[PDB]
Amino acid sequence: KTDTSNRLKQIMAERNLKQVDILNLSIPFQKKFGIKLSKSTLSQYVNSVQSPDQNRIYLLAKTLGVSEAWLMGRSHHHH
DNA sequence: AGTTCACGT
DNA sequence: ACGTGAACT
Repeated sequence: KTDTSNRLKQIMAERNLKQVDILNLSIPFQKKFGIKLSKSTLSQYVNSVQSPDQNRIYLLAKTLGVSEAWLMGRSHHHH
């Protein structure tokens, strides 16, 4: 339903990462930027229950090595 | 490991 | 409307 949900699922499929896998990779970035992230929050992202806010869109962009705009976009193409 | 929801913001 | 942990499967 949401763009973020489709962008996360795309990364999960391409890099064979589970939710817990992406969650663990964000941990060093969480302590660094002071932006916490629980597993229930990530779960709602993937399932279009809720969209990430300003701080967590940045957090996930750094973790997955993608741009904030791509993570918020409809586009399928990396850059 | 992943999901739902009352609650605080 | 957003994140979170309790409680859940």
